[PDB]
Amino acid sequence: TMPRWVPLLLGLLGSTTCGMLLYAWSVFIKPLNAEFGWSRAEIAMAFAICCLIFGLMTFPAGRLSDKMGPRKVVMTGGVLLAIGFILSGFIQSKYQLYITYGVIAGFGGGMIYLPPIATAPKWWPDRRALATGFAVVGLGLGSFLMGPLATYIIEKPGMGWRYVFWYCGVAMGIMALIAGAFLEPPPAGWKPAGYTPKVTRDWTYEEAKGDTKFWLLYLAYFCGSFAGLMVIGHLAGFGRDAGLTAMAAAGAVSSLAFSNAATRILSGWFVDKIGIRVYFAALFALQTAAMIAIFQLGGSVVGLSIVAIVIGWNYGAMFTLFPATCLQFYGPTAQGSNYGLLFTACGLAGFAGPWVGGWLKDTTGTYYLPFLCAAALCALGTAIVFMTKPPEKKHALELEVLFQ
Ligand SMILES: O=C(O)CCc1ccccc1
Repeated sequence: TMPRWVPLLLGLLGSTTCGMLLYAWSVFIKPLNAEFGWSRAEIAMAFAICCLIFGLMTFPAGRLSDKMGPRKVVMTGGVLLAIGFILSGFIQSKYQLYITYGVIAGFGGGMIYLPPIATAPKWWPDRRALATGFAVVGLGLGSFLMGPLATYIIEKPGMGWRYVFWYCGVAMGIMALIAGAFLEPPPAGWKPAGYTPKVTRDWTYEEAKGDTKFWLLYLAYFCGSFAGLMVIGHLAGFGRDAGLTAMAAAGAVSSLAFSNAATRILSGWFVDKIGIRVYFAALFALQTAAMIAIFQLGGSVVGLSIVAIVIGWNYGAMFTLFPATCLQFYGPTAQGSNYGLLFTACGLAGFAGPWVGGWLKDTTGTYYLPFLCAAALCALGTAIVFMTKPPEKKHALELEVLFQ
């Protein structure tokens, strides 16, 4: 039937839509402060709510993808996201923005984000991590797509920021319905392959949800996610506090987008080739080192760029390597439910991390506390990821007894 790279194209489209959604809020920071008396933090609340609901709704999305297939889930998410974003176009208050952009659009976003992550590796048992990376690279591409687009619409005279919400919400709804229309696992029996009585079987959602290793992974995910979201918003400020012009600090930090995107594909390919655990742990460790190293490298465009690139490499790699690791531990059959639950860690980190980093800075007036805490969290994650080896594969005695 369909060539098994179509799934990858689909995940690229859906994750790109999700990246556009999660990038928009910064676009609207200045227009909304011009129209209303709304603070940056008041709008950042809209973004944080979006992350909370998005990360939470992956879990119902994965359960529903597993139960009734990924197509229905992704297309419903396209509907919800289109509704919430477009209604943000028609807002007049803060709570309307929180509801439209934060809750509705984020709901649709999680339902778009997850099912492809669970479906693509099923078409690619020889390259599971690369398939997953194609399901997530769109979150690194969404900024590059929306930035110029949202600027173009806001600055045009007959238009405005509400026009960004309206037109971009139609565009994203279309891309997500197109993505979710063509998404389905391979057929129940024959597996697309040129190549390939004890009988094992994949884990069930209830079996994995009860494993201690699932929750060690959950803890590690929360730790790495939280560290990144706690400091990334501070990189450029660290630069300016070190003496750089705002322009120069901003240029340096912008390399984070390129590495954040590239790592998602490249790391998947690497671990497909050499295995997950050791490279994964090294990324967390290097992330620990970077949180420390900024106090020595962060005062020059070259150094700050190195830190931004590294931080982006390790941060972005988490969103391929955690689903790949979960796939290795429990298998693809219940990957929708298993990884949907696991991503709720990111939902919570997205809600709290940026706020907590800001509070630590403003409490102390310096960057030592947030970056030191991020380093500790990345050190814990290093420990967990390095020490956690796959659980035992499951015997399937119900299938096993079928042999005379
Ligand atoms: O980069 C990603 O793959 C998603 C990042 C994220 C974090 C928290 C909530 C939603 C999405």
